Amino acid sequence: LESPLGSDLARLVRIWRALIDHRLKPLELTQTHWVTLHNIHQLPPDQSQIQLAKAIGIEQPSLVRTLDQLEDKGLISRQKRIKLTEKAEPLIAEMEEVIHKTRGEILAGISSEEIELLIKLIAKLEHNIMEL
Amino acid sequence: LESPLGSDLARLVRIWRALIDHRLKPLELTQTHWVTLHNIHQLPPDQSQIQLAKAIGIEQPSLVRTLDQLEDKGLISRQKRIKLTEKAEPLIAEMEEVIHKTRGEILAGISSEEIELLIKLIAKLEHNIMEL
Ligand SMILES: O=C(O)c1ccccc1O
Ligand SMILES: O=C(O)c1ccccc1O
Ligand SMILES: O=C(O)c1ccccc1O
Ligand SMILES: O=C(O)c1ccccc1O
Ligand SMILES: O=C(O)c1ccccc1O
Ligand SMILES: O=C(O)c1ccccc1O
Repeated sequence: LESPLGSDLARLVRIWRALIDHRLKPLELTQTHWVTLHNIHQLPPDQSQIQLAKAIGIEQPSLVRTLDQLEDKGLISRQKRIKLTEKAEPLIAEMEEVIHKTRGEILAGISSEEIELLIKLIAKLEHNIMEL
Repeated sequence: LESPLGSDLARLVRIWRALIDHRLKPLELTQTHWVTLHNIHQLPPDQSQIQLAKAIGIEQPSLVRTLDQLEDKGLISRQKRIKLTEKAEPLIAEMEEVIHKTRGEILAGISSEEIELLIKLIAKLEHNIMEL
């Protein structure tokens, strides 16, 4: 088709992130940090590095500086598997609450069956991509 | 809702970009560079800095290093308005061809009326976001 789908989506995702970044600044989480912690939070327990980078859609080595920092601030433990600490729990719970609440306002006036099709479509687009 | 829409989209967009990045590496365009040139290309002629950052969904100062480089390699001219040069034309045309062609393969088996709803939905999501 003619329509610039990938850059429409890429803009949307940038402005949605930027809204969240603003709302989370008091927590002085940077983008990369909350993105990565959120991702850890929505995965099941004990992810390998490799599962995490994949769920994010990035390549490990970029993941590693971000993880190293989080480990430095004691947010995260590794023994290569990944566990949120006791110490990150209040920070996470408040982060997730702002993210959840922002999603409810973003999703306002969009029907569940419309959101359900978006999700199934995202899936197919990604499958095409991975198949290449 | 419960569903992690923003990170689904953010993954999709990361893996779609990464596919394009791979395909464009022979041209040794970096991500930021092709993203920005593509954006310039799909806009009407002579954008201000400000229109460009907005179409991308970023804030000007990040835009500026990238533009400075492009101007250094003679891809781009400014007099604060922005014009692709004569010299960038073959590079652009080949870039756009790879992007266009990648979109056709990504969009395979998805109906036009389904792609048309995605586009209208992206629009509404962004409007909610800007309204905040
Ligand atoms: O601008 C982007 O980030 C982008 C991402 C995927 C496809 C096309 C694009 O312009
Ligand atoms: O792009 C990155 O470097 C990155 C690193 C960690 C988490 C999310 C990210 O996009
Ligand atoms: O909607 C707001 O005003 C807001 C501000 C910060 C965090 C979550 C929010 O909903
Ligand atoms: O992971 C992201 O980049 C992201 C972007 C917007 C909303 C939620 C997210 O996790
Ligand atoms: O995030 C950036 O710094 C950036 C800069 C120029 C173009 C696209 C971008 O995402
Ligand atoms: O599909 C491919 O093999 C390909 C490779 C590079 C550029 C555009 C493409 O379609």
